Amino acid sequence: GFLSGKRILVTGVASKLSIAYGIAQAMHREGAELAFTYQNDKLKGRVEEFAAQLGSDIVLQCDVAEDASIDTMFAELGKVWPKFDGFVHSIGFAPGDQLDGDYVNAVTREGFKIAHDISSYSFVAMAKACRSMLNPGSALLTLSYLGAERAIPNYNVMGLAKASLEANVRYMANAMGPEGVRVNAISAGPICEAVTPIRRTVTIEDVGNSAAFLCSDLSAGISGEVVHVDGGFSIAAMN
Amino acid sequence: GFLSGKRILVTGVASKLSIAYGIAQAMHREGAELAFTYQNDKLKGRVEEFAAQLGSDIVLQCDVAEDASIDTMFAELGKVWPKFDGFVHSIGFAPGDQLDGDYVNAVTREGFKIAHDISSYSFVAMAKACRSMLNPGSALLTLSYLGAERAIPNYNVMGLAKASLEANVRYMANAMGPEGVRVNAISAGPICEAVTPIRRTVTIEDVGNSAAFLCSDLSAGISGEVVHVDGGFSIAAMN
Amino acid sequence: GFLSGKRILVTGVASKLSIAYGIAQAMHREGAELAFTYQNDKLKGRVEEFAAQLGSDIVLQCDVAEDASIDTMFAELGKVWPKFDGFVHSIGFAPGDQLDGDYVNAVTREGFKIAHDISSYSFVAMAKACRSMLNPGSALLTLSYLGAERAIPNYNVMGLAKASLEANVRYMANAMGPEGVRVNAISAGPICEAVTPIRRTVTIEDVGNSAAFLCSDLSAGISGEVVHVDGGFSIAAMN
Amino acid sequence: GFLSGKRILVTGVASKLSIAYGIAQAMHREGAELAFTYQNDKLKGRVEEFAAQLGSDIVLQCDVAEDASIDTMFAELGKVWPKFDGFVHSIGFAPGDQLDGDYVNAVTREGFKIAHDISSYSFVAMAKACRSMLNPGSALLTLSYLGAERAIPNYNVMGLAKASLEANVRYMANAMGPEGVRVNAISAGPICEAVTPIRRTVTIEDVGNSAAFLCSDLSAGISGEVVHVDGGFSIAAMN
Ligand SMILES: NC(=O)C1=CN([C@@H]2O[C@H](COP(=O)(O)OP(=O)(O)OC[C@H]3O[C@@H](n4cnc5c(N)ncnc54)[C@H](O)[C@@H]3O)[C@@H](O)[C@H]2O)C=CC1
Ligand SMILES: NC(=O)C1=CN([C@@H]2O[C@H](COP(=O)(O)OP(=O)(O)OC[C@H]3O[C@@H](n4cnc5c(N)ncnc54)[C@H](O)[C@@H]3O)[C@@H](O)[C@H]2O)C=CC1
Ligand SMILES: NC(=O)C1=CN([C@@H]2O[C@H](COP(=O)(O)OP(=O)(O)OC[C@H]3O[C@@H](n4cnc5c(N)ncnc54)[C@H](O)[C@@H]3O)[C@@H](O)[C@H]2O)C=CC1
Ligand SMILES: NC(=O)C1=CN([C@@H]2O[C@H](COP(=O)(O)OP(=O)(O)OC[C@H]3O[C@@H](n4cnc5c(N)ncnc54)[C@H](O)[C@@H]3O)[C@@H](O)[C@H]2O)C=CC1
Ligand SMILES: CCCCCCc1cc(=O)c(Oc2ccccc2C)cn1C
Ligand SMILES: CCCCCCc1cc(=O)c(Oc2ccccc2C)cn1C
Ligand SMILES: CCCCCCc1cc(=O)c(Oc2ccccc2C)cn1C
Ligand SMILES: CCCCCCc1cc(=O)c(Oc2ccccc2C)cn1C
Repeated sequence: GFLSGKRILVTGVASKLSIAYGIAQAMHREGAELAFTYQNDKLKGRVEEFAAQLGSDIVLQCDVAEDASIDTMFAELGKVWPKFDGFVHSIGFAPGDQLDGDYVNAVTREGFKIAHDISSYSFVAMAKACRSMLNPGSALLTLSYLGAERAIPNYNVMGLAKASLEANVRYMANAMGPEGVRVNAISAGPICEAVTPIRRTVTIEDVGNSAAFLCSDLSAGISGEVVHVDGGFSIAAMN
Repeated sequence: GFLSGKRILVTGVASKLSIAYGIAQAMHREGAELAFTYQNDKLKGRVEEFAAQLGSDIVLQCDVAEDASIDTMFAELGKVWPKFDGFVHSIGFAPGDQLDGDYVNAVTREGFKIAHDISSYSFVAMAKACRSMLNPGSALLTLSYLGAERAIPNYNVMGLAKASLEANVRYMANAMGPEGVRVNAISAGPICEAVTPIRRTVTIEDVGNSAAFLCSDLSAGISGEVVHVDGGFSIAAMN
Repeated sequence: GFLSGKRILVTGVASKLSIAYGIAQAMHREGAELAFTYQNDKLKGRVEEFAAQLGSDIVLQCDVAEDASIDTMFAELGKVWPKFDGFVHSIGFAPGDQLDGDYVNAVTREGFKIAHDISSYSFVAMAKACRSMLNPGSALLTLSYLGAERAIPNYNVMGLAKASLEANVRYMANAMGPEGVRVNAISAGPICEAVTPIRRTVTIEDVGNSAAFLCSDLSAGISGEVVHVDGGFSIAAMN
Repeated sequence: GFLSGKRILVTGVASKLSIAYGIAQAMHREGAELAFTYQNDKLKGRVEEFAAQLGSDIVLQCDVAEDASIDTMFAELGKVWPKFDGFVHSIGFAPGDQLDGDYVNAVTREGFKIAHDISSYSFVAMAKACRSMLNPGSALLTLSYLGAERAIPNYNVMGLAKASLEANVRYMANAMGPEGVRVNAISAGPICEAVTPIRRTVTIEDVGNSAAFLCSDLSAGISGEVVHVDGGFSIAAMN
């Protein structure tokens, strides 16, 4: 398939419902060899069994809050994949008290800090830590949401963190392009269907197929882009 | 390949250099059955020989200046493809005097009219004329340029026509989405490489592979989008 | 006030409810000297009355469909205002059949042509005809709408004409900036409330006050810009 | 003039070259009553002098790194201004090592944290601390830069902090609009010329005059907006 001969690392698999799960299935179907990370002890077993279902046995701990954890993870990866062809960053977090009610009342310096650290900074923390490992032709991908560009109730400081993330995508695409790395995002629709042009919510399958494309040599002409995979929702008003 | 079982009509093939040529080759490689149009008597033979190289013998006249020509073309197409799965609109024109020097001095009411008529209106003229022929799952694609969103010297009234075209993409995606049709554009880089993140100009191959994706079921979650296939050029400043 | 010393031509005053009326009041309040145009002979008496209220006796017929009508009006205006400091373009039209129902069903070649010609081309047609009459520090302003940027039901081909208009603002700003002319648009909110951040619809006073600003030397740093005067409607989602 | 009756707090006046100085002059000229903050004790004497020139005796220490410093300053401001009509946030910082060389090489977790905290979070930290002191009709303003929207060499992690800042403008406008507060940004040009439409770099006077407008009731229709006061630089390409 169109990912044959690519080696891609997939973060963010927590359940069958995760966007990363959908991506990993589409990529496996298209011929990629996959590696997986897991945040913590709680998730390890689930990520192991998914990885085995998709023919992989590279399953490594990584908590992106910690530089040491990211560096250890990539050193472990290096033992099986001394070089590889990019990674999927499918990692977001804000403390729960951030995501309820009026934005100005809910946001705090600490909730802002963590939101941006885990949802935006970690994408470039990963890229720094594996830069010398990426083959020419490599592609990095992260996941954003319309909250980066619109004020959405309750999404609150997560929209600011997604705006920072989308800027990260541009700054990374520019920094890494000369070494043959591309960096993009998918702004996914929520996983309001009567006002979506395609008249349905997007699935992790739709997102997974767009992700596979954006990490493959098919998308060689695309870098620094935030592609809306939301069924046209963001381009409509008042349906 | 990922277009197997799709029937796609390709406009705009004038030479081996055309973007439509690149698209048609990528689509053929991915398994599509193709049909081609040609503007006029001058181009017919070239388009015939390309179509035969790619295993097609559906080659039909269409001048998008004329409603009758578009309607005749689709009636002819209907004899071999009573239904089909969308089309590639790769058609642009402005009179040559429009594209030289200061924009305000060069533009005229007539040059504006023709620019917008041929570069923007014809995309929806086609969609009107074949609406009842499109299978669910169909996808229409047109080609735009950064001139739609930036003032570029000499591109002049063609930037206004491309802005109209990109709006057309949104309005069409919204109108046709409920019948299972998607409508997108690729904003292609020029066919300034030191300030492009990927450090090279895009080719008709890059554009062709993005086009094949956007007309396939892989891109089911994408509609109303203008995807930049320009190597990240539009997202950079001052390199 | 902040338009003292400035001579501005105001098009498109058709009634007390016109946006151009709110604009003309705001500019007169800030001490601009004003002239007015009117489209045809049914509006003549009433624009004369509006102009007199604003201490102006300069009221000239102009149909922006015709190059000869624009040249004549500017030739007349030159008899009183050999030079002047810009104009407000508050002119929009599409045929009524364009603006109701499914976009792809309603739009026609002729309706697209007339919508783009009157609502977009006319702005640059006016610039062309008065370019040599403009002082250093002049400012041109037109009015646009969110339908340039999103698919809105019924607005249909106006949203394309508006997108062409906003690109016209950029190309015009770029062309004329070197000789000391700025060019901007207001994207005005409809003249609903519960999802607009300011929780009220904008008024012609709101718009007029922004228009006065954009035509005055207070906005000397702003050119080629589309300013949204819509109470924040466009930057909100899902309220 | 058009800020008569308004009480506005101005942060970030550090020298006569500061953007906040150009803003404070423009607002004082238009009859606003002003208060000022300063970051630490080296700036104190000189902000006192600038304030006196502008007929103000209200000059309060505030380090926006600390929640306690913001609360104290607003508690002090309340002794003279139990209510007031908004503030200008003209505060930006990243550590010096963040702003030179390859973005992915320079950025660190701590430099990202400090850049977002001081240049983005502080704008909403101030809003939080004075929300109950604001009159109906109040207006908040911050300063951003094109690096929010494009990858600019060296600006590096500031471009992420700025993108977060502009999203903060939208979320804040959306949250506070219902209680009668507007929130906007200026995206200012660098304070080069040959590709800017107006063919000159913008000045703190240009910026100040736009800031005065955005804080006055003349801009009652504008909220959650990023206004580009960069002479049209951002809307041009390839001059
Ligand atoms: N669910 C949706 O509707 C949409 C989600 N997104 C984004 O898609 C991405 C994935 O989301 P989902 O798959 O929906 O939810 P999820 O909860 O299934 O995935 C989130 C993942 O982030 C991981 N994570 C959190 N903090 C981490 C840390 N410190 N170190 C390592 N991993 C960490 C979790 O372990 C989990 O695997 C996120 O960036 C989210 O913002 C974007 C658009 C819409
Ligand atoms: N060449 C480039 O750098 C870029 C081109 N584009 C766009 O890509 C599209 C294709 O361009 P190219 O392949 O470069 O040039 P081309 O000249 O090879 O293709 C233009 C095609 O338009 C056709 N055409 C013109 N008027 C027509 C009419 N009345 N009826 C039917 N067909 C008509 C011509 O026959 C020709 O096949 C155009 O929309 C162009 O604006 C977009 C970005 C960059
Ligand atoms: N009303 C609204 O909610 C919004 C209106 N707009 C735009 O504001 C502008 C003014 O609109 P309105 O003040 O609402 O309505 P209006 O009907 O008062 O003004 C339209 C004006 O255009 C003139 N016009 C039309 N064809 C003309 C021609 N051939 N030659 C010369 N003048 C011609 C009419 O005589 C009239 O003065 C238009 O461009 C419109 O698209 C923008 C955003 C929202
Ligand atoms: N200079 C330029 O070309 C442009 C500047 N900007 C933005 O305009 C704003 C003002 O910048 P400038 O006037 O050029 O330089 P500046 O150096 O005069 O002003 C920066 C101000 O931020 C203050 N500040 C920094 N950390 C602070 C803290 N912890 N607490 C309180 N105050 C703190 C400094 O004391 C100073 O008053 C910044 O947000 C900057 O990013 C935007 C576009 C272009
Ligand atoms: C219908 C209106 C609101 C739409 C929200 C869509 C959406 C966006 C996301 O980023 C997301 O992920 C997170 C969000 C916060 C914290 C952690 C994560 C992983 C989940 N969801 C569901
Ligand atoms: C390097 C600065 C300028 C970049 C221009 C790129 C570019 C854009 C196009 O739309 C294009 O097509 C046309 C343009 C006008 C008329 C007819 C057609 C088919 C060709 N080219 C080459
Ligand atoms: C759902 C649709 C909401 C649109 C409301 C805003 C709106 C936008 C406009 O450009 C407008 O002007 C015209 C429009 C068409 C033809 C002629 C003119 C003068 C009026 N109105 C009301
Ligand atoms: C190629 C780079 C061009 C950038 C020039 C415009 C520019 C943008 C800014 O935000 C700025 O302010 C700061 C920037 C960093 C840290 C602290 C401050 C206060 C200064 N300058 C000059």
